[PDB]
Amino acid sequence: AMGNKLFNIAQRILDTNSVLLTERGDYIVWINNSWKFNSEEPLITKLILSIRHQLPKEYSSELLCPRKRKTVEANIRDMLVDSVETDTYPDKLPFKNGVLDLVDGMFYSGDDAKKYTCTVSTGFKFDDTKFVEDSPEMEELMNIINDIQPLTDENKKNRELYEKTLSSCLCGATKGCLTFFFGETATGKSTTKRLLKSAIGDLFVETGQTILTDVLDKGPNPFIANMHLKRSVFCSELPDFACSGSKKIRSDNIKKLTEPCVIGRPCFSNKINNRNHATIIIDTNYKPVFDRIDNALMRRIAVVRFRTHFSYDKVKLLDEGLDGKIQNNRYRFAFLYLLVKWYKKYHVPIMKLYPTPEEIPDFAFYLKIGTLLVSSSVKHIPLMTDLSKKGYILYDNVVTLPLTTFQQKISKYFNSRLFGHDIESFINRHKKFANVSDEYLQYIFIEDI
Amino acid sequence: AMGNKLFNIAQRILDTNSVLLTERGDYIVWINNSWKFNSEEPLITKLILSIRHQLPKEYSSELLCPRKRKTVEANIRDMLVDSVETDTYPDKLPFKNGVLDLVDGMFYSGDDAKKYTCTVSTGFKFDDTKFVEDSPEMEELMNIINDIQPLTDENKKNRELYEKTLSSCLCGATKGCLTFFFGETATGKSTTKRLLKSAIGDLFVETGQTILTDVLDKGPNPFIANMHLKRSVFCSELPDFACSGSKKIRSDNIKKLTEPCVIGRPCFSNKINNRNHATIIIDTNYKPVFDRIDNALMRRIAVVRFRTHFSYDKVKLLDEGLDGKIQNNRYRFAFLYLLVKWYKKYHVPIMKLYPTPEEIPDFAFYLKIGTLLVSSSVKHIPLMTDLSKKGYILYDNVVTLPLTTFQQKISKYFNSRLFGHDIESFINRHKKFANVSDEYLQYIFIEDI
Amino acid sequence: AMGNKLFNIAQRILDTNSVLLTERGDYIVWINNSWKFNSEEPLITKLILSIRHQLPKEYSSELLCPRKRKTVEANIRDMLVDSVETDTYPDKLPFKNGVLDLVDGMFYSGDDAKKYTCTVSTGFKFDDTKFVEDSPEMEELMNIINDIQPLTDENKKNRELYEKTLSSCLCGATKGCLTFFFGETATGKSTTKRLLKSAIGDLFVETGQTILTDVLDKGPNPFIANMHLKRSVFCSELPDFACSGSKKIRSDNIKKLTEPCVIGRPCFSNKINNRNHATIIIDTNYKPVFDRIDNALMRRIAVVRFRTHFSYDKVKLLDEGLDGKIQNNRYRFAFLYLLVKWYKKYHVPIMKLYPTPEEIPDFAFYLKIGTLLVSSSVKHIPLMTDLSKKGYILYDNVVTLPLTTFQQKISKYFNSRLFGHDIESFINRHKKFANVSDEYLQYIFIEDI
Amino acid sequence: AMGNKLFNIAQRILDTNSVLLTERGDYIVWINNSWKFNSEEPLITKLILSIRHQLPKEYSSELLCPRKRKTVEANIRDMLVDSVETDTYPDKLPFKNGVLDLVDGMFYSGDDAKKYTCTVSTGFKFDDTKFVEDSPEMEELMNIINDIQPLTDENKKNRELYEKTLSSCLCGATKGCLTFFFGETATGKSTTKRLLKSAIGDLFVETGQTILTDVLDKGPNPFIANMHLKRSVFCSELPDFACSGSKKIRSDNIKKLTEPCVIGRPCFSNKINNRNHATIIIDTNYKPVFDRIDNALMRRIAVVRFRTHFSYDKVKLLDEGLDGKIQNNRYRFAFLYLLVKWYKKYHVPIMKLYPTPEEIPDFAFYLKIGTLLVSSSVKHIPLMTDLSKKGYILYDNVVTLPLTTFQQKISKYFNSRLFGHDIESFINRHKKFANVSDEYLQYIFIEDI
Repeated sequence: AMGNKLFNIAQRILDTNSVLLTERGDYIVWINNSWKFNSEEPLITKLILSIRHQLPKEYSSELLCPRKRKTVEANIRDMLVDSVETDTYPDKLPFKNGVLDLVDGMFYSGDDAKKYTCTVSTGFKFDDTKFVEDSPEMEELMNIINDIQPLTDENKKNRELYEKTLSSCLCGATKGCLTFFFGETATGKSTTKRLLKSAIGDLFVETGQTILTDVLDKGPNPFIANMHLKRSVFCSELPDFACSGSKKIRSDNIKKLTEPCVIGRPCFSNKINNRNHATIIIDTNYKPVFDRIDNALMRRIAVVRFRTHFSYDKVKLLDEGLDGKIQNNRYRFAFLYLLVKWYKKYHVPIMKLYPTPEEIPDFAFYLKIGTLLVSSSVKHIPLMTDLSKKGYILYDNVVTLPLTTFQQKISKYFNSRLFGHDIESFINRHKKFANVSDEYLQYIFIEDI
Repeated sequence: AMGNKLFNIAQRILDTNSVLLTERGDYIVWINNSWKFNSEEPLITKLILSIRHQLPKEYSSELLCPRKRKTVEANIRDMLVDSVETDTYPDKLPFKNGVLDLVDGMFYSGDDAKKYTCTVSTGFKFDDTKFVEDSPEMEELMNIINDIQPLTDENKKNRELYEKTLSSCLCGATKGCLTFFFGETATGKSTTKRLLKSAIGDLFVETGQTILTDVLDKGPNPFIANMHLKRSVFCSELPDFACSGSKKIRSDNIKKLTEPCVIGRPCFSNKINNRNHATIIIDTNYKPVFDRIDNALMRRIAVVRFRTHFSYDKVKLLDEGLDGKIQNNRYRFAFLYLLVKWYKKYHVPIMKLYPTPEEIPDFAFYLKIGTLLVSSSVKHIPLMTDLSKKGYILYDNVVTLPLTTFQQKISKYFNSRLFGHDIESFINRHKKFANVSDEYLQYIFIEDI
Repeated sequence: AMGNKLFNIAQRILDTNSVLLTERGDYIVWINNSWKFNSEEPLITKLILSIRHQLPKEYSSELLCPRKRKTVEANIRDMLVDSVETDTYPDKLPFKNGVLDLVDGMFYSGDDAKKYTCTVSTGFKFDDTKFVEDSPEMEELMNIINDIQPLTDENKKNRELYEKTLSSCLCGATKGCLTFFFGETATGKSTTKRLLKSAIGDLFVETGQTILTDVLDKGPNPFIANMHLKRSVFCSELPDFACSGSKKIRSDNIKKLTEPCVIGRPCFSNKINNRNHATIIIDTNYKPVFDRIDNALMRRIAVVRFRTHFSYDKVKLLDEGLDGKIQNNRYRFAFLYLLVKWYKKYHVPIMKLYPTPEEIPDFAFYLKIGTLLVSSSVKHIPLMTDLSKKGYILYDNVVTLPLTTFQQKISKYFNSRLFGHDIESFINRHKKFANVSDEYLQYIFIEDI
Repeated sequence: AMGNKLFNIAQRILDTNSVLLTERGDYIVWINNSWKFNSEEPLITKLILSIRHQLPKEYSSELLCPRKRKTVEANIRDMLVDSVETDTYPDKLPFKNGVLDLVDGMFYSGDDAKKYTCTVSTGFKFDDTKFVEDSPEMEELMNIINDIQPLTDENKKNRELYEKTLSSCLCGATKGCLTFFFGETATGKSTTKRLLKSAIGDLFVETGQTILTDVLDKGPNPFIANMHLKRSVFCSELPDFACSGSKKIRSDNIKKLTEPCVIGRPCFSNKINNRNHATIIIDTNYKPVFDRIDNALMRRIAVVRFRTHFSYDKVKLLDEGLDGKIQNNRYRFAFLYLLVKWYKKYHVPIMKLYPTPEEIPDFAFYLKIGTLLVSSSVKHIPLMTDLSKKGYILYDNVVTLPLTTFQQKISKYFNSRLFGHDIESFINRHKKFANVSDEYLQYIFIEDI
């Protein structure tokens, strides 16, 4: 003994596509020009109460009743079967008033933004009037950024990489190459972090050294749970790697947070499948030291140096009143305009994240090795005719070089006194013993091919 | 004071067999040509709302009411008594549009797929138009795979085993022999993993070294919980086994993940009985080192080597743009067609997984021992007439060989300098002491029978 | 089959804005001139029962029914969509009778206080009659405070900083500089803590050494959960830092509790985003010793010394009966008046928290270093023409000073015998090796520019 | 479609103030002359069913219905807004028949006790007939107590302190000074504990060494949760402090359980704010040894010695049948009368708890130090004219005494052989080094002022 019109109301509600079912089995609603979502309290009832006005008068009176409204909510829940995924596009930026595009830079609102289904938003209302380049705040922030990173040819590559990383912080896609902020304390890294956080609102997230030094997938992991559906990750607090007791940046962790779907359990929920749209920028004051080094990690890591102090490459005075404007979001829209311009300059139309392993001594050593230490293969076997008199003894049909000769030759190209531990670790990892003592390495110099 | 027609509606719904009760006490529904299932929210109400159209007009109006719909759902729950198990067949591949067969290669959809009850699906809609061999993507992917594994007689066995393992990744049956991917970094293992994951969608799963180096059944285990009802398991991140601190591949774990029903507790649920349909491929860069070695493990382990680098057996240049096509699923259906062809070539009509222990030095040593070190028995007792003058002293009615003689003879067939630790461990594990010092081993050479 | 007038009642209730939805997804109500809030039991029903009197007679009779009242509560929950944040203003002090302003010192009540949405309150009813300067309690408490901190020129800076910190305890904004209470046992720190707690009621909170010596974000953290939305944090029980086993004040923790939004998980709830409005005063009896020292921490730390004992700078007799008046809140409103006067004197109109690192020997050493040890840069490279004969050898295009020369010169300005460990730690942290032994530091004296 | 009279019934119920809302958000009821309270099951329905008799006949018939009774309960819950706190008075003792006053010694019952809102009760019905001094049980118990503590001038102070502590066990206020029971095994401490427990019923609580030797605020803490709203805490089982492995009585814990509101988390509930009305008596057999010693702790600790054994100051025979009478509560009301008389003698009208640190050798040493070792100050600087020739060298404008002179002088007043460890710890804690070796202490003898 119930009503029949309520199913028609539910069908009309589903016609507008104002409520969608996520791939995680959660229901989202489109209210106040924003895809609001809440797993704890279902927002379907609020959606119905909101959109009662967009329906004929014969239905709003029916929807005024909470019993009938819950009935319509149940009907909508039954009708939503296809678990349509959301947040597909990486080139759209959601706001509290709509969605701002990164391709053309135009801001959408209302039903134009409704075409996009964003799980989150920037956390503040968009303002085109404040989103203009012709403003004193824009010039002030441009000068501040140029102080942080000079527009000099010596810093040209570093400045360009810094701009590319800050622009990629906008993109809602998987990060292809981790980025590091190298320098000293208060060299511009913290100011950049604060400006980016103020610009992107709730999309920003900050964390410590846990994800870089500890195991991620072990029971609950609130850090990874919060990092999901984010736009940028800032990892500060890195320890003195030379000093004892400081954990290394685990390459397993780096390979873990470089995938579209990163595992990790949230708190009292099943959300292990996490979408990773965040540009992870690591704030540190020392040169990074890792546990495992290989070509994949060297292609996964970019380094942005900071060489300008504010009491290096340039020394200026401290601006104590700068932080107050950042906390008041004075340079929020100016920084957003700068980020949009950088995205248009670099990442439009294709996202690009190229590594800079040459900025790390360990990765530079490994690259200079891999260039001159190509691994032996079947194609290298016919080189024995010339390598027999060059010290290469053929062991197990592999061109093998004696350890003593390998060390005497690697001391010629690398500073053995500076690279002592690195050479020792490379030898201990990549050497093979003939019987007990005739230790050899299966790598051939270019000068011997 | 309720209705009587609702029970008739429930009986009609159960006539179509659109809702089934699993062996785990969970209810599945058949909506949108897919066996959708959800333990959190019962999908029976959605099933009724969907199939109201497949019923006379006198019943759809009744079903429009959520109260009566919940009543029908309760009736269906009461009527479902026989806990019919699902996912029986290993030769069927489920899709978002139906089920693709591996016997004939024909794709079923609609009620044809409804005959099959698949707990999961590949996670994407099937497309026969893209599932064709006559396509440029197929040729490109064939060339890429041939680069990863050449079609050479020297690599013929390795390539054939690699194809067999990738085809067995499709089969929804228990794995009979674990498979290893041996090589260096970025030798083709990661590309194969990405291609297989893109091809099989949600059926793919990836994990670390925990299941291979740690204890599985200890409280909650989300890894095993996710691995259930899967088609393939990829285990990357294996440590340098020669270096200290790196755990060994526990043979107990290997024997644990080689059964149709593998124990392991999920998170806040009772699903310890897990169906294992996954082909576990282990990505590593070193030769594996285990904790326990025996004939069962040697028959449980297959090794697929990778001998082609992309800057070995062949060295080529790097294709940086290859990963973008994989992430865009350009070679998804081409890889699926290749997998289907391999399954037809090898696993049709009978699944076969034969071990290759000869690719591991430890297993090769153990096999060469077991051939020449047959254990003494009652049948070997009458050999004493000839073995008394051959050094075999009869102890406890067992043909016993002195430890010194055993070592002096095992040094003849095995390189003692290379196999020092292996011989020492075998002696310490399989020797017996006569009184305190006349240590003997209960094994006889073939040259002495 | 329900009523239509109930939605009109809900609309009238929402017209008064007596119920708001927080950013945390929680509902607050305005009853008895106070923004009462409870996550466990929804107070909306109580709000409706209270404000039935502020509605026409045709609606109070409807609201007398708990069924209709729950219906109206559901309607209000549906109508509350915009998650309006609360506790914006830092210059307003909430009471059980209203809100007391810090700008003009006038107390608001009723609808005047309703304009302000305070999550918490001082926990006691305001009394303007007791909030007067012309009272014997005010003079007694002024004399007591002057005994605790004399109004002498030698103590002028310390007394002024103490007053500024106690006034900032009122402000509901983020703390910009941590404050320390240094002295001996019962030198006035405990009396100040008790007086401040009695003055500010529930806004006060006290904790131990856990947040200063341990990791905050690790699972549940009831300390941080209680510290949220607070006005002041008192950290007593600091250990003897010279003695072994005593943990150092972690600079990571200090940087953690200096942000408007501090992470940390509560008990069985999702409230990791915590608003930090608390002035953290650390009660200690020793000079602090930290794990990491830098300019940011030196700008984050202020020190208030206590130099007057009550049996230093002054010694008096003990007042045993003082604590009884504090526990009876005799000097509650007098201390509140003093705090308001201090806030008007210092923090009106702008909150200011300036560090005093010169009160810590470690920070004084670091400041005297950083003044005379400016780091080398590109601008310092052209100084080589004069620094070549001054001992500065150019290494890697950096002005480098030998370690022996650096030590022989740092012994001239700092007492090496007193600063032995500090100099050793600074050398071990900031030195670089040329090859193996020619250790250098990249810092230049002012006398050499 | 409900009734209107039910709200009138709820208003009449709230008129009697038979149900109150606690500060913890819990509801209490007044049934059977007792403020019964239960967080698990709301007792409001039972209260309504009980007080239906105190209402006109037109309302009891309405209240007979459980549906209408639950409706009235909901109305009462809505009407209870002001979270009135309970258990204010420290001078009232609750019983199962009412409340017994400590000021005049008169027992209240019915509505007279209803004026008082006690969270707990003594757990047994009061009996004025058994609450008389003229009874053989009173004389027997007086003789037993005099055996436990003689009425001798040598024991006069100890007996008086023991009586004061036992009387303060009645007071429902915060303890101002911790009390210790010192002696040997079965010297009267256990008998006193049993008698007090039998006298005060459920108000008594007993615990081990955890709260005195471990950290309180670490997750759940059922000990502190049970100790809340109690009248006395007995801590037995103290270990041999001289032996290794025995934890010290943490002064941090002592300062923690000496506040009206003591933190500590209960089990699966939010009751961290705990009211501490309990007199904590510590049962031990050794002299206490602490981790931190200062004037605050010396003023926080009282010691009651036991010097009469029952096979010291007196030795008698064992009364084996004494415990049976205690377990049968024969001396319950006699002990209650004795406690009331002691409260009238000492704590009426003002609660007093004065420390006795002279009973502990460590505290006696510290007091004798602090008398003769007044810390140097600015007022002590002008004493340099006479202290320059007395060995006091002026360092950093502080009167400093050499360590060798300090030791040679402290050996004159204290037995250095007995106080070796104490003097060593005091030196290691309170000394300062001039440069590396000229160690000094900033304390001046009285003989030098």
